[PDB]
Amino acid sequence: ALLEKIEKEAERLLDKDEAKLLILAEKFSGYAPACLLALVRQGADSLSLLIALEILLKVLTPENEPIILLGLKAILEKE
Repeated sequence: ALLEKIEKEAERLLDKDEAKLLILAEKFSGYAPACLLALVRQGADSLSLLIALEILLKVLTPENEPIILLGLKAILEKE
C-alpha cells in the first residue's frame, strides 16, 4: 500500500535540492524511502545516494527492499 504512495510523493520531491532531500530523510525518517526514490529519478551522485541509502537502511521496512535494489543499481553506475 505505502509502496505506491512513496512512489507518488517522491514525484513531489523531484523538485528539491539533493542536500535538502538528504536532510528531509535524516530528520523525517518516514520520508527517507521517497527521498532515495526521488534521488535516483534525478540521477543524483554516488555519494548523494550512499548517504540516502544509509538514512533509509536504519529505518528499513521490508516494503522498501525494492527501493534498495534501484538505489544500489543506480549507485553502481559510477566506475
